[PDB]
Amino acid sequence: GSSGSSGIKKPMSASALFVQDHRPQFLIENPKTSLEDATLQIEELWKTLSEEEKLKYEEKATKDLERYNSQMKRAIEQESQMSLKDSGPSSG
Repeated sequence: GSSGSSGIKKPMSASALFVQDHRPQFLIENPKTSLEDATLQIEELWKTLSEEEKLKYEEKATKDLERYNSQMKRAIEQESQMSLKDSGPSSG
């Protein structure tokens, strides 16, 4: 949801796909371009995109979100998420 924790491997977001989708394509055609350089450019190229353009991919991430939602049912307990709770005073 808002943020997970170590363990449950979170799914790839549309932000990653778009990259991994042009990551290799950028190399094959442009090998001289170093691994990073190739991405560094693909990243800034995704931030300049429009809303709709992104939506098209945003659906590719949500449609697969059904996975993370399943890895939560079990993580609903103190198995993946941890918190601290104090104990108040007592009474008569």
